[PDB]
Amino acid sequence: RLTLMEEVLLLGLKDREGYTSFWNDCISSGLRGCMLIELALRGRLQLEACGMRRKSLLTRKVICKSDAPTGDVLLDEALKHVKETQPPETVQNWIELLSGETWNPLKLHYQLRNVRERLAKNLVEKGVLTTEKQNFLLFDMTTHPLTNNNIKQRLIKKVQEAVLDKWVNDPHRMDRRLLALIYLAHASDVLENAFAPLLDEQYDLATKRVRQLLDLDPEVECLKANTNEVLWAVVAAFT
Repeated sequence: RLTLMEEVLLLGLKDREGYTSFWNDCISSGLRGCMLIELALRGRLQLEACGMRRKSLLTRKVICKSDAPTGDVLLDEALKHVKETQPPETVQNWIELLSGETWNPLKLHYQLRNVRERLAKNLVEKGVLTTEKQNFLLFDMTTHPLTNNNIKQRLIKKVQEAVLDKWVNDPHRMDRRLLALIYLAHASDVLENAFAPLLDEQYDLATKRVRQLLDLDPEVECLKANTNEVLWAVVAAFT
């Protein structure tokens, strides 16, 4: 069982050793989106609903509806902040707060540090990576190669299939965890990795279908009964 952070991250891992995979500003923002979506789906957060009469997803405030620990150390750091911080803040503000995109001393202690290490630790715990302490000729570093090749391949197929053979014209008919996964992977720019192994024709098709999913309107779409509003807020924030 993988968190959306872990699935985004894995999508961005190209070889085994990961020496041609790179961190950057899209994905570290990407991952903070993933965390709010994770917290939402688990009934930890909701959007305020009191004046929505006039307000957008982008302007509505995030409410901690439960502070129950989840057993993911980052999910818990993030939730613990969304519990003390008050008054409440909007989705974009959280994504910023949590990635340290402030110059205000008061907001600094909100930023989540060592995201890469902690995720990689998580994946070692789950048996997806290992540890190779290494002594290179020019520096020491400790790496985490991919050992569990099946789960990676399963993940890639999962994403591939959702916009190909399993595709259905209707988005809410499809598992939310997977829809949010597509949006974030794109926002984090690792999605394109799921598609490069594809044949030309599938490649275009998938792409058409994704772009179509990007053309949806979260304001329209967060109205279907039984969806997560925070999810579409997070989609709004990265569109």
